[PDB]
Amino acid sequence: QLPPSLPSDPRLWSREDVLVFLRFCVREFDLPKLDFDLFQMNGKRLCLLTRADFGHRCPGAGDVLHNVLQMLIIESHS
Repeated sequence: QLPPSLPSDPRLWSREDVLVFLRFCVREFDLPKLDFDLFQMNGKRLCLLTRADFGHRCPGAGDVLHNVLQMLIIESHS
């Protein structure tokens, strides 16, 4: 149920778009409390984070975030 207000290409996301993406992940995958201050970046930078980087900013569910983001990137490449 990806919010319709998000551009299909994650690299075009603004910082507020990134926030909306993370909120979606949180409620869609029942993730616990996420520290949104650790994701103050636009889509371009978000897509450059490594699995490890997500891991430091979210020890509990970084892999999920990273995986879902990659699927969107792939899904947009086509």
